[PDB]
Amino acid sequence: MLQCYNCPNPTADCKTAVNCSSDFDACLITKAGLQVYNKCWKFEHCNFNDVTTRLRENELTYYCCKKDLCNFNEQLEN
Repeated sequence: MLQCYNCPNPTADCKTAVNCSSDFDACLITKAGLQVYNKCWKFEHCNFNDVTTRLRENELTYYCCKKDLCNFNEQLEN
């Protein structure tokens, strides 16, 4: 298992640590406008097409990693 911060809805400070299911091999943190997403994710989906479409967001920056709780917000700039 990989541990990630994971919140089902976007929020300013997601600190809910989850033990991701085995289908997830990465953590994701995305800043889309004023919203922030933190999710258990899949490396295969660490690209603009898969992030934008799944979150239904247009403009965004994303950061994927594979270390426990690595998807903290400060991984991305303002």
